[PDB]
Amino acid sequence: MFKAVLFDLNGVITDTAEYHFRAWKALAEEIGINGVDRQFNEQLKGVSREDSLQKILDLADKKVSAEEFKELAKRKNDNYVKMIQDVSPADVYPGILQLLKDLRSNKIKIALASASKNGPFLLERMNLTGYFDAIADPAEVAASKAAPDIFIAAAHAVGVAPSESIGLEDSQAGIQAIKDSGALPIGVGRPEDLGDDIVIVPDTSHYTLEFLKEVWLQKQK
Amino acid sequence: MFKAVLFDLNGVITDTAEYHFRAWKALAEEIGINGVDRQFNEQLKGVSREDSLQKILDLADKKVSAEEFKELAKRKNDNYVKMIQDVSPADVYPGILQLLKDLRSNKIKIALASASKNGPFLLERMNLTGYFDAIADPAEVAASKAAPDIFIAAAHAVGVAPSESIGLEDSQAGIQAIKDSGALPIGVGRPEDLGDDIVIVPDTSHYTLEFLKEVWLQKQK
Ligand SMILES: O=P(O)(O)OC[C@H]1O[C@@H](OP(=O)(O)O)[C@H](O)[C@@H](O)[C@@H]1O
Ligand SMILES: O=P(O)(O)OC[C@H]1O[C@@H](OP(=O)(O)O)[C@H](O)[C@@H](O)[C@@H]1O
Ligand SMILES: [Mg+2]
Ligand SMILES: [Mg+2]
Ligand SMILES: [Mg+2]
Ligand SMILES: [Mg+2]
Ligand SMILES: [Mg+2]
Ligand SMILES: [Mg+2]
Ligand code: NA
Repeated sequence: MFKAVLFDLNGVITDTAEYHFRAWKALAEEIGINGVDRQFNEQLKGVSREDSLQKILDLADKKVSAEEFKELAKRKNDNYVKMIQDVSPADVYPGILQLLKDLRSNKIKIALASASKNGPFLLERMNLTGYFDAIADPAEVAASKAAPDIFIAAAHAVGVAPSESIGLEDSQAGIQAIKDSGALPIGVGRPEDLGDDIVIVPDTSHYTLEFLKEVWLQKQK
Repeated sequence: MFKAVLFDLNGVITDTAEYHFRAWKALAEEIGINGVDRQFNEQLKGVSREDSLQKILDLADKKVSAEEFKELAKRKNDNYVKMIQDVSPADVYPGILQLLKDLRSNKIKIALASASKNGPFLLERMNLTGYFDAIADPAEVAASKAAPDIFIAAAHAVGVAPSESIGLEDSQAGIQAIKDSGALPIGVGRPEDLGDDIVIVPDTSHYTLEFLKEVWLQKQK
């Protein structure tokens, strides 16, 4: 059986996309960039902080010094962190708490494989820390948006190979990253967005242990 | 007693999966899409031609016009049709010819409920057409994945309700389709693929009239 589930954070466990967006938008407007709208923001979902800033600078044909780049990312992060102070257990997505309980009861490892360096604080705000066996640290691994390294690290952090794991993602690039890791992806979202080459569910209420096991068994030949 | 048996084609009466696979892989290579391997191909079984092409495009997040999509499906089908020109009566799966004889002699209706538009040609190549009371036409009803409509149409084409029928399938989604139609499914293959809540035989040599009768009786209580 799969020995671990590797969880995305934003779009799976909860979603703080609106606050990421608002913080990026506010930063962009401050530095004279006006194109950071919700459509553009779709290109930032799932993407590292630094690659997100780079996409925003690129949009505006803007270039800044290394020092200024760090300052800008920090400014956005400080605003984001202010905005997520009131995240609570009520923000856990539908079905997720029960899934975590069931995985734990079945001694299946639970690892966070989020791009977000704010993951630990968010899990604490949601009272989920006790379920997580490990959190892969995005500062420690390759962080391009389709890079498999965060998923590989999450599996390894709980003593298992990606080949022995399921990964849950909302991002197209994250699904590709899971494939490249060797883990089995199960996406959450619409076919129009994620495609049909992997198993997807419409929303997290469909992520049950029974469903994960059914998919796993079918996919292991 | 049941009044009809609704037969899948590929994986039940014969299997042309290898030729479907080779034709899709050739098409994918022409358009520069990687990932159409034998493992991926498992998810194309019981899927319509168009839904199969969509999955392949989705491997690469490729988008095409409606005309381009039609052209690609046509090119794959042309290649597939060439590759099945040598199908013969020796390709009929084990036990199937005797089952057809026994059903006919017991005045049980026989209908094809395949997703494949190439079904009639294949039955002719195998010298089986005369055993079939009807062929449900997957160009005229929904027939991909878990669509019950192809099974409903097959039953109706021989004057019976699905509730009066057994359906035979090798695909998990096709088993679901049979269940949703109201017919009694009997799968062939792995429980790991098809489920633990229907009768499954390991291979088609187990599909005998006596066995179908025993299952029908057992499932009526
Ligand atoms: O390090 P941080 O600035 O907190 O977040 C990094 C990224 O985390 C991602 O989380 P996920 O991969 O969806 O869980 C978000 O989707 C993305 O919008 C964000 O830029
Ligand atoms: O219309 P065509 O391109 O000839 O075939 C459509 C589909 O027929 C299905 O037949 P079945 O449902 O297993 O008998 C095959 O399993 C599937 O792989 C194929 O794509
Ligand atoms: Mg996400
Ligand atoms: Mg992610
Ligand atoms: Mg609140
Ligand atoms: Mg089949
Ligand atoms: Mg079928
Ligand atoms: Mg031959
Ligand atoms: Na923990």
